[PDB]
Amino acid sequence: QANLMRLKSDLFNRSPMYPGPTKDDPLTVTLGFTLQDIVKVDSSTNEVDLVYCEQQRWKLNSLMWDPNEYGNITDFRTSAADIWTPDITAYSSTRPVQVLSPQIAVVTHDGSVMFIPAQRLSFMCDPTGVDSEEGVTCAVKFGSWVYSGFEIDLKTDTDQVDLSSYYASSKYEILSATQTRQVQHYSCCPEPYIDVNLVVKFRER
Amino acid sequence: QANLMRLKSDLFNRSPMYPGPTKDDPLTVTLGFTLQDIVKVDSSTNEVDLVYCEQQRWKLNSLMWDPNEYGNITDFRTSAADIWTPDITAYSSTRPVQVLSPQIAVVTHDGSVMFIPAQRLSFMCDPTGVDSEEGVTCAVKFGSWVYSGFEIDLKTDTDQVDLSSYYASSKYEILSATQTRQVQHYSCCPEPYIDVNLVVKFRER
Amino acid sequence: QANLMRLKSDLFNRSPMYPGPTKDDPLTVTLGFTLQDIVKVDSSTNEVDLVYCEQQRWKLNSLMWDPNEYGNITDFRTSAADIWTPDITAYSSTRPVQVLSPQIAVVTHDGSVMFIPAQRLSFMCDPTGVDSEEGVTCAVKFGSWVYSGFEIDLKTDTDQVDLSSYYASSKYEILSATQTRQVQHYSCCPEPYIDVNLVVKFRER
Amino acid sequence: QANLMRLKSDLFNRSPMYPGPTKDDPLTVTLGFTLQDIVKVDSSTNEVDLVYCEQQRWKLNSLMWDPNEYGNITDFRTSAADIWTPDITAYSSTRPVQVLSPQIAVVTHDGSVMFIPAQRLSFMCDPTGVDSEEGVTCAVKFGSWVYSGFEIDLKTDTDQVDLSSYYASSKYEILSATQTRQVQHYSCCPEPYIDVNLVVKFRER
Amino acid sequence: QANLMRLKSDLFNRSPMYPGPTKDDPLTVTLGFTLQDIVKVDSSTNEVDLVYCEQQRWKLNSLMWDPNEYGNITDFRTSAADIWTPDITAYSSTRPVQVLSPQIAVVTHDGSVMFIPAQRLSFMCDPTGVDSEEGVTCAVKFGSWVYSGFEIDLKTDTDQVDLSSYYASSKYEILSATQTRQVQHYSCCPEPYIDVNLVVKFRER
Repeated sequence: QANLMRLKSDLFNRSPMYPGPTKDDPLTVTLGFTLQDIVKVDSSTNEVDLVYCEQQRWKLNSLMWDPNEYGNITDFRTSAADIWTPDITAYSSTRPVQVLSPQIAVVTHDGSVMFIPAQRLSFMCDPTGVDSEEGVTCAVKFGSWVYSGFEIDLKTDTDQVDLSSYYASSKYEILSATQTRQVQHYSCCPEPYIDVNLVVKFRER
Repeated sequence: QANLMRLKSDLFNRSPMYPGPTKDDPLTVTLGFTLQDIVKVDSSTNEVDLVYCEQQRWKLNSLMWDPNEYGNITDFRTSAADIWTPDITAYSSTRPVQVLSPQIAVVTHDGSVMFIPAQRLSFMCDPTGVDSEEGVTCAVKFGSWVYSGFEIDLKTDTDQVDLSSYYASSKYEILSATQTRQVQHYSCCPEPYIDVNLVVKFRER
Repeated sequence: QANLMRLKSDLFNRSPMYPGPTKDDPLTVTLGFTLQDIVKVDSSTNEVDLVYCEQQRWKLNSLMWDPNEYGNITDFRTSAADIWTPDITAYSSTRPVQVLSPQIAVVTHDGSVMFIPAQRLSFMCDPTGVDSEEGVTCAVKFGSWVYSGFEIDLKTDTDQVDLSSYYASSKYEILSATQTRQVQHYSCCPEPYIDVNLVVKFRER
Repeated sequence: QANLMRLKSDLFNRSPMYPGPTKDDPLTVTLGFTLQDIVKVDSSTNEVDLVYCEQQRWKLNSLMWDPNEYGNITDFRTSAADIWTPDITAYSSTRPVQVLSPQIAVVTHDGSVMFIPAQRLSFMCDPTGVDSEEGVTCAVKFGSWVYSGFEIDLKTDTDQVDLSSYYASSKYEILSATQTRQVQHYSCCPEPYIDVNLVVKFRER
Repeated sequence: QANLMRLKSDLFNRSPMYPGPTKDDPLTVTLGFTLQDIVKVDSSTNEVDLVYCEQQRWKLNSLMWDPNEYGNITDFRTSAADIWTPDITAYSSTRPVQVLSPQIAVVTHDGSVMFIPAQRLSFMCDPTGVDSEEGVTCAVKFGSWVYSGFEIDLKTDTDQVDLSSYYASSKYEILSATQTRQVQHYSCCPEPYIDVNLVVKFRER
């Protein structure tokens, strides 16, 4: 404890908080979705509810440290409020996302942070045909709300959504699940914008 | 970072916060609506639910800075809580507006601020006839809650609501969408009041 | 700004906050309701939902100032949290009142404060007969929760609820609307208690 | 004001806050329920909703003062957050209790505190037979969550729930209402546990 | 009071807060569930709602003290926010858990902490067959969200869920209830992970 205590102090009570990435000192955030359950489908409003864990990873130089200087410590857990976090946000949400897990992250000595909040999201999806065999396909983009590609770059470890822990007895069965980096430009603005497209095709059982 | 850190400090930890506009030092706020989806229509209470991003823009002298004095920085992102924000509010709301995006804004060196919160709003709208061909028209005014035209002036960049990102498979189809600056006077009080009238005409599909 | 900044400082960062009225130094609060919409009527629980703006006004000596000493400033806007506010409360509420507008008030140099929160309230009302022609009448009292008439006096500017901005296409039509000061003494304790009775008679359309 | 200002200061900004009762320095809390309305009855989950004011009273030595030393002041109102409050809690609740009134209490010079929050509570009650003439009887216990009888003693002023302000036109009619101090003593642990049993028998109209 | 005041001070205002367990200084948390009621079953989404108290217990060296040095005090109550608490979390939750009791814990002189929050949880459960005689079985794992077995060890006092205070007239009858420590390993990581499996088999009445 005494060691971790000093480390946490030296990391957080030292200089002002990290002000977030900038065009000059850009930052790369790695997304990974784990889909747990498609809970509800509302064919009268075309809202659909997912429960997924969203895995976020970035690295700050300002969070590095030598384990030899701090009792052979390689990593600690700490509150997501003790540190800067990427404003990764869903675009087609129709209700404020509900948080299902603790707001705690894992800072590692190389300066990498892993943060995996579990969430229940309601997004725009027309579930027409979900009762058929070929099913229905719906999608939702995730990305930063205020940062462009110049400041925050998004990257996936993989195309395949982690379905390993998908509710075995869900009302709905997953036919495919996809996380795909996309790069848009708007006319107005010369700067790149990055999202990850979450695309699940599903049906009743 | 070190540079942006100093800048943010010098801007925010220096003098007391901006006390808001006054008759003497007025301020101009620029509204733009982007309608994403008409989610729900409740014909038993005449509530209707929109999901839109609301683009706000104003310029404070107290937020200006020379990029040469701060490492060629032209703009940063920061929390909407670090700065003053206009009390732009919906008049015919029937439920507390739900916030869908992060509370983060973009301050630029000329002292301009861009802030674009995504919202789900429930307002008064009699949807009678939404199931016809000529559809139904409904409207809601947005403006300041406590500031008159003497203190806060509203302005639109355009008449046309941005429908470019309107949910392709919404239950409802947009026939027209309109943002219009309006100026209400009274005999009772010398002061102008300013609102932007959001007027969407829509139907089922 | 620089002026208003000083004023706000001298008013708020000077002495401790106003501790609220007392029998010795009483205070008079002026209520005015503006009924916007009767949104919902639940005949199975006898809950009814109103959306109104509630206009509150009081005067504190501790908020007076000479405009000549502060750059000809006559009034500013500021957060309802920067100042003391009357605990004016609904008695027959059945659900926590939802706030629809910003918590911002208007302090004027004579020491008067105007604060107009928009609210959605659910109160006890048996709507039996709302579908008839003579309609149904329901009521709800507003008053202080902890202060008696010795400490806080209530007063109305008028008997007539401001219906000027009542939703033209509401499901329900207002037949009459009434705000009335009432004084009820208790069998134990000599102090008067004061409420304003809100009494609307309404029907379907 | 100036007097009440000093008093409040000397009471609250002087020593650290009251740490709560202990076996050595026990405290006695007096409960009183006033039932306003039985709003809703859900026969599919056996949840029932009450709206009641819950009157709490205790006396702290640390809150005493001589009115002569503070401008003849006998009592003030202040925020429930400025002081310690008993963790009186409902045992069979099925949803987080909703608060309907301000969090303001009344401290009196003898050191007594009166606090009367209005609440909407959902508790476990099988309403089977509520549609009959003999009606149905349901109950819910209130007590401290973490303090035993050794630390907090509960007491009633009376057996009879205050029905004086029960909604005249509620969907449900009160046949009897009861607040009863009960003492569960366990052999396992030599300390008493105290609750007040709220027992209302009611029917449709 | 004066004594408990000093103790609380010396414990909390002395050194920085406990930084949480680490591989080097591990910590053991003891889970116990007390099932009060199965409130609701939604066969259209396979959500099921439980109301249970969750008993948590751990021991910190940093919380030890000698009663002789602090007025023979053996234990006090204090806010869960004054101290570190384990991030024990439900895995198959589908909605943010609602808290039903106060956030207050009991610290004892040996450094042990007891904390028993009451909760309403919604988890994934296919209730198909709940209307039969043999009933239906459903389960939900509880464990740390960010800590592995290297840092936080979970332990049960028993296999048997405390059904002693289960709602006598619930819509659903408990056939069996089970809390079982489980140890998983993963591919990604060398470390072990610990959960407690809550397994209740139930039916209608």
